[PDB]
Amino acid sequence: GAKPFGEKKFIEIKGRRMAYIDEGTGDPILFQHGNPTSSYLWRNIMPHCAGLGRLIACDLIGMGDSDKLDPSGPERYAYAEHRDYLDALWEALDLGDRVVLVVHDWGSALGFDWARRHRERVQGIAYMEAIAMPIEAADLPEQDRDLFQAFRSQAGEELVLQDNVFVEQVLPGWILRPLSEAEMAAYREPFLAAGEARRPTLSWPRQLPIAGTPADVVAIARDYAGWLSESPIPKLFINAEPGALTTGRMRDFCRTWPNQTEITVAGAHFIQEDSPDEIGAAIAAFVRRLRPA
Ligand SMILES: [Ca+2]
Ligand SMILES: [Cl-]
Repeated sequence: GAKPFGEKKFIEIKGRRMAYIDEGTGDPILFQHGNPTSSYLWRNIMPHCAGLGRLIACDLIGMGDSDKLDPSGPERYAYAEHRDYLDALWEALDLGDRVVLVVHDWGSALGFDWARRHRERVQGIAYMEAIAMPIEAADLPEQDRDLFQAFRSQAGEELVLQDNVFVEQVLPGWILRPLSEAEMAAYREPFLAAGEARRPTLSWPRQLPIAGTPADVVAIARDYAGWLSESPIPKLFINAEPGALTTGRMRDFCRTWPNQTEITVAGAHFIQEDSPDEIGAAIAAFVRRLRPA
């Protein structure tokens, strides 16, 4: 299905509208997307969890239906800034102390870090295709390595701001099946305008903690990595075959984490588009185990 889940609501955070879905009552279950998606990514997964809590999915600043930052440029949309907006949004949504996080891609970096800073508020973490630790160049898939190194160079502006490569190539290229015209449309929407409307999709791969740089994200991911491998918080690892980002060393490291159940589903990076029913079912079962009634 191409239909979004829920109705978008909006909240002004530091003078900017942020968009989010919030359905149901009870302890929250937060779904957090990464690059270059939005809450739309979760549309066929969130229904599986209906009645198990308050289902929330936020659009990160500059993505989905949330506002762009003004002014925009190469210093905007770094990890730190996204973190500031999302922290403040999660505050304003009145989440309580029994939060289940469901995370993907940069959503995992954000969610893992937040969970670390608020560990007594977290009831469970489900993650998939996540940035679970700092990596090296060799840990990127062979076929995508050189393109990501290009984004991280001066060639990135032309590739992403003019040609929109992250949306038009990386996104479809990391989904096993072809998207319908309506599904592409929804992912394209926030990035139709060339220029700074696309800055978020370029700023993100420039934040990837690769070979020690950028150093502040390295250190954040190094901190949450250590913590997660030592945390008794229950965890659901949704492993993808063949996967993309959570493979190799990162996958071995994730499997060392305590109090973790694991399932494996078909997919590359955007696995929600390939096996949404398996993922949704597993998340639901996980949340049911943590919230017997
Ligand atoms: Ca302007
Ligand atoms: Cl990225």
